[PDB]
Amino acid sequence: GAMAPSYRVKRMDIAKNDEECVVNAANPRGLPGDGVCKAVYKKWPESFKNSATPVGTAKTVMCGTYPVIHAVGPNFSNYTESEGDRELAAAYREVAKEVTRLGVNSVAIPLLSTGVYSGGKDRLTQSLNHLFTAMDSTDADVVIYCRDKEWEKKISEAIQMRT
Ligand SMILES: [Cl-]
Ligand SMILES: [Cl-]
Ligand SMILES: [Cl-]
Repeated sequence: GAMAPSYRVKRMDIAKNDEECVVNAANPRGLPGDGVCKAVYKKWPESFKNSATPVGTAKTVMCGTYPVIHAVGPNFSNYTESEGDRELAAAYREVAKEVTRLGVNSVAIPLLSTGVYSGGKDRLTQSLNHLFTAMDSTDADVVIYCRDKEWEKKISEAIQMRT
């Protein structure tokens, strides 16, 4: 565990993280994909061997000794708000199980279902709150990665709010 488990937010490419493992915002088929998933494919392509896994689940594949946790959030274009919300919560619960099993002291994590899978909605609060529900009982340092300057400010405020 980390000595004083924390949350932090950084605005940069998650492929350049300084943590002990990475969460991929994966597709169910283990394809290179776009956005975070394509950056992850360019950096850790070996981790896409047998990475396909259903919506609402996470599957870890090692690139050398570096763990890539493939977490599949729902595409809100296809799911109802209700079912999508349930699957998005479940994907983060499976990330917390994997982070714990791996015994890492730190993890780099993107906000699942906030990009191409958002069904054109702002899901910062929805996705971040499910991230906190899952990760709060873990003792890894969590570093959230984002690309937008206004999202960085809002994620930083949400972290500081809880103190
Ligand atoms: Cl960058
Ligand atoms: Cl997405
Ligand atoms: Cl972002």
